Amino acid sequence: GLSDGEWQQVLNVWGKVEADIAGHGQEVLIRLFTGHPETLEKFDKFKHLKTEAEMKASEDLKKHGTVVLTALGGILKKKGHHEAELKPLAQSHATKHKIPIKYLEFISDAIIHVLHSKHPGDFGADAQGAMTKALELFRNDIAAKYKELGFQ
Ligand code: HEM
Repeated sequence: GLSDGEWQQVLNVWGKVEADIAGHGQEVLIRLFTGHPETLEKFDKFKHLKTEAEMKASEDLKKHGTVVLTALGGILKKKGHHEAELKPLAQSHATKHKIPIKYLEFISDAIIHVLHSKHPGDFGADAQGAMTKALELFRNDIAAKYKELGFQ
C-alpha cells in the first residue's frame, strides 16, 4: 500500500527508465544473470551465454529486457490496481516458466542496483523507498497467486 506521494515518486523514477527502456532492461537482466547464475538456467534462449561480453552483445537479451520492463511499467502505472495485468504474469511464471518467488526478489533488488548505477546521485532516498515499496507490492501480489496455485 502506497500513498499518492509515493506513487508520484515511483512514476517520476520510471520516467528515467522510459527514456532508455532497452538499456535499462539489458542491464537489469545482466545484473540478475551475473549475480545469480542459476537464474540463467530458466531461460532456454539465454543459457548459451557464458560471458558477460556475450550477454552485452546479445540483441535478443536487450529485446527481452524491453518486454520485461514494458510489462512492469504497465503494472506500475496502475498504482496498485493491477489485478488484471498481474494475473497472467503470475500464472505464466508459476506454471510455465517455474520461477520461484526468490528470483522475483533477486530481480527487484537488481532494479534498485541498476537505477543507482545509471543515475548516481539522482536516485534519492525517498525515491528508493517508494520504488522498493512498489516492487514489494508487486512481489506480494504475485506471492498470493503462487500460494493459490501451490507453487514453490
Ligand atoms: C519484474 C519481473 C518480471 C516481469 C515483469 C516479467 C515479465 C515477463 C514477460 C512479459 C514475459 C513474456 C510473456 C510471458 O511468458 O508471460 C516473460 C517471460 C519469461 N520470464 Fe519473466 N518477468 C519477470 C521476472 C522473471 C524472472 C525473475 C525470471 C527468471 C529468473 C523470469 C523468467 C521468464 C522466462 C524464462 C520467460 C520466457 C522467456 C522466453 O523463452 O521467451 N521472469 N517475463
